[PDB]
Amino acid sequence: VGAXAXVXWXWXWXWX
Amino acid sequence: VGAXAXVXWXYXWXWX
Repeated sequence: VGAXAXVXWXWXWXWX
Repeated sequence: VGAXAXVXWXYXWXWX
């Protein structure tokens, strides 16, 4: 269902 | 900046 796996790209928010 | 890196989790949207 949909594509790839997950929701978004990476893990979190920003570049921390 | 922020937490982790990128946006959300994993890569894509769903489970293809």
